[PDB]
Amino acid sequence: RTGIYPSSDLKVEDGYPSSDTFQIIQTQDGRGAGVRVLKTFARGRRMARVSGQITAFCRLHTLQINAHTHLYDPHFSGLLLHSCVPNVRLDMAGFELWSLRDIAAGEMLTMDYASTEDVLMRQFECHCGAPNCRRWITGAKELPNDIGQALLAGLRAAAL
Amino acid sequence: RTGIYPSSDLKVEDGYPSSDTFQIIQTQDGRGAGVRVLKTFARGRRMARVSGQITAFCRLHTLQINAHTHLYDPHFSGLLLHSCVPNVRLDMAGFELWSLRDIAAGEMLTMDYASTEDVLMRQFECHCGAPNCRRWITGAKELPNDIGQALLAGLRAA
Amino acid sequence: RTGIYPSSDLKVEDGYPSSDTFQIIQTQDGRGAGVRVLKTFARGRRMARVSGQITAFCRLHTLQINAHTHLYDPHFSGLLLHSCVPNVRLDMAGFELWSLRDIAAGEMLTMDYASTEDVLMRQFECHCGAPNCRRWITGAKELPNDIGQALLAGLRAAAL
Amino acid sequence: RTGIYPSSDLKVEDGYPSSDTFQIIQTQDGRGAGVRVLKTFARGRRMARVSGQITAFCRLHTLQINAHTHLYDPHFSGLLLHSCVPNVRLDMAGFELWSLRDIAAGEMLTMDYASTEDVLMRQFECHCGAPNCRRWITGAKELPNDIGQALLAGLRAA
Ligand code: MET
Ligand code: MET
Ligand code: MET
Ligand code: MET
Repeated sequence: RTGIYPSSDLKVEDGYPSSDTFQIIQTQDGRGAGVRVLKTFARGRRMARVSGQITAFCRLHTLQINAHTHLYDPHFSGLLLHSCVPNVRLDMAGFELWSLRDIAAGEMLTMDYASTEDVLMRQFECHCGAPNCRRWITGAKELPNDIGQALLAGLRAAAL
Repeated sequence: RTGIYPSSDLKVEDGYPSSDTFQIIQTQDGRGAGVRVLKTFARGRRMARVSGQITAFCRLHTLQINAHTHLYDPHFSGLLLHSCVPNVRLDMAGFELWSLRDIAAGEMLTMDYASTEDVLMRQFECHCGAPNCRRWITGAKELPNDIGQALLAGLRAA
Repeated sequence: RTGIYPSSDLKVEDGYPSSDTFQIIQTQDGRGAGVRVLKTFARGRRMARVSGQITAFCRLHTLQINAHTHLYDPHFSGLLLHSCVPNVRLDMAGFELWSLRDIAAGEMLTMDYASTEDVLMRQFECHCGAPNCRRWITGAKELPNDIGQALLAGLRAAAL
Repeated sequence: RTGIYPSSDLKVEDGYPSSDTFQIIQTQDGRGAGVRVLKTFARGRRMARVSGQITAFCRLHTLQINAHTHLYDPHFSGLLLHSCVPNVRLDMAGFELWSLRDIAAGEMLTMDYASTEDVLMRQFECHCGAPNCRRWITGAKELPNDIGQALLAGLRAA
């Protein structure tokens, strides 16, 4: 079978993601728009092993390993879009992707950025439309920036 | 100030939780019913340092540190009830409680058990009310047992 | 059997240290002078599980867990004396004590402080007398202090 | 400056190793023979940031990150020869190479394989010369195999 990680040392037979199970979804410009699953996963299953390059600096497409070290993965896990009600969890100790919900073929895989990331490279507005969405997305240890308040501290006019 | 953790080694002025900020909710007997905040917390703030005793075995009131080690904390963090839309996050590398969202004084503190735990000592039905609530709660690496599959099926009659 | 950790939740049958295997060695004043073993351990064996209290601050009797968190263990592992040729290793991920060398009953268990500790609460002079001893003991990420140089930067007179 | 790691994502000015500081020693063919420092390093200094590729399987040139994950680094840190009295320490939480003692320009860089590795892809006889050298090298959680027990016994004839 064939794998997403371009390195030849990561084999699909060991658990690494296969293009027969996962699909990188593209924008109009040939950029990032998440990852689509193409087999059906029941919740509580390991969907894939994760790899990448060790780096000391948080960036786009890095995932946090521990307090000072991150995993640079522009091929797979770093492409996952945020959601406030994710269907997948990143286990950054075993380096594995696990189904939180039941996931049907064709569904978009989503993760809560704040469950792994202290801070993000860029805070942003969320469109998962979950009623419990946070609207403005930051790392778990990161305060909203000055744009962030506005959308937040403004949408608190929804008092009425 | 006086602290939730019995140990006199852990000091409130170093960020360990104080009863003037956290109330432990008990039932008619001794079994617990969550932790409530007495003060308001803005999102993205450290609410408390966490502590406990190292142990090798997952248990009631343990939180997972790494693949084979767990933190036994029956005084504070192991008392947090689960929710599928939690207001707090447990950081098990720095051992700290952070607010995921704005928390009003009096609010119950809830965490997603699956975001730290591989497996749970017991699976159980969830009543978080949330629209996206998984209804049946396991560890992240744990399949629903037959009871859980049954309820999950009886709910799939929709 | 009976265990060193005073907490009753840590059982000897699960691997936690027993006073039938280990002995806390005392000074003249009822203070710390290491840990003596009283069974024979071949190298490459797990001698004991380790426990203690989570703390955020490095102290005497704390062992480093990760970049910002330490294990306060005044009962067992924090009593171990330094050596530049240790016979035991602390596995701070599994929380376990393992024999590096062959260890005969009655031997003192010793560990290289710099293999787990970024910095120490107090730097000190070493007396393991190993020919490859470092003489002045610091954490792995810690420079000798101003006393430290002297013993070091002086004992480099041993040029002749 | 030009860096040991092929990846152009890792920059020397951020502390990743440079060939003006580190020389990789090759044998008559392609198999390696250690890493040598070209500059002097005082003890207690960060000599390099480390990197590599995450992998699930212990292997030649992997260093262990945690109980089930390993760092594949055939360019730098996985090339360090073992010594029972090493001059450098690998920090696998911060991913950095630190000097344990004073290191003169030209010196070989050596680490104690047992201080990071549970088990080794292969056990082997050690020639560090040190008085306290264990003579036979395994992982920290690994018993000497029959070859190693034999040599350890043939040495016990002392
Ligand atoms: C999608 S990877 C996790 C977030 C990334 N580090 C960022 O800052 O955008
Ligand atoms: C509230 S502590 C987290 C889960 C606990 N270890 C259990 O199994 O019940
Ligand atoms: C013997 S426990 C490890 C060293 C201790 N943290 C100290 O600073 O002395
Ligand atoms: C120099 S890399 C450390 C050990 C390596 N994993 C091996 O088994 O050979």
